[PDB]
Amino acid sequence: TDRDRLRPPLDERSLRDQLIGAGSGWRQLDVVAQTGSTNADLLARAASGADIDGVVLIAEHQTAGRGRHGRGWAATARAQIILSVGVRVVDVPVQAWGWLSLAAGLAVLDSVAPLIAVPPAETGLKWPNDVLARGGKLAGILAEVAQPFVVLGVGLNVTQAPEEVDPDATSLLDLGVAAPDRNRIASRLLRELEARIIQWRNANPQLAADYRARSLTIGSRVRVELPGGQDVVGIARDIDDQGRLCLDVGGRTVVVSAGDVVHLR
Ligand SMILES: Nc1ncnc2c1ncn2[C@@H]1O[C@H](CNS(=O)(=O)NC(=O)CCCC[C@@H]2SC[C@@H]3NC(=O)N[C@@H]32)[C@@H](O)[C@H]1O
Repeated sequence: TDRDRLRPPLDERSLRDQLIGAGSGWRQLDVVAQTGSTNADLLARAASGADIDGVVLIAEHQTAGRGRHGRGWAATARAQIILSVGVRVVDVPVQAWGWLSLAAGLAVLDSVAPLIAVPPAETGLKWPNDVLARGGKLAGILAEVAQPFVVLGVGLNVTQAPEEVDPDATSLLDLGVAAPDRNRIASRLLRELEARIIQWRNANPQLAADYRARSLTIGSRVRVELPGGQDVVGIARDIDDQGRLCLDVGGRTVVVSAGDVVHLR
């Protein structure tokens, strides 16, 4: 109840003023009070012929959020930054589209990293889509492919309490950021995201380099829970040029395109 006082609404006009115009690649930005899924919404626009490249959709509340692999995403009003953007990807080799998702998490991380007084342990990126802080899930990323576009979705916990959404979640407020400004964070996030998308489109090596620098997974003992229910235990060593996780399994290399990572002691 007290957190409500820490959840003023977004300022759509201000965001537009900042993010659309010379020097910026964003073409459209809308804030909606409520929707089922911002990712579904942008996919639907594309499916009816809309050019969603550089289109931004932000929702104050999201009632039927989607996670990876048919899972859900929970939210309460004004507690998160919940957005999707459209990205034209057909100009880029299909084998590289996996990196777009990794780039998105990096952008989210960089957009909020400096708000924390001192970064707790286990703060960075968990492959393939998690921004972690103090071991808690601060943000989740969902990339959905609908050539010629990919729709990139971000759910970032700003003041969202774990008790409201998920026991393994955290938020900026729960990390000690007393009065996070969603307007400022949203603007920084989208600016970081534009830069990373440009880097990705041009195969800039700095993208992979910066991702590696923030990886909590690389070098860690991991259990990876594969689509279909199988588990593989090993040590994460690298991310390949397709954005796939490379594991060391007793001296053998196992490359995973999708899975849920658990960092082990
Ligand atoms: N708020 C939360 N914070 C942290 N963890 C959560 C939350 N809610 C659920 N979980 C857990 O996280 C698991 C899911 N983890 S995944 O790794 O499978 N999937 C994700 O994290 C992608 C989330 C994308 C959400 C963005 S938003 C705007 C856009 N439009 C959409 O509809 N989607 C995107 C769930 O099973 C829960 O256990």
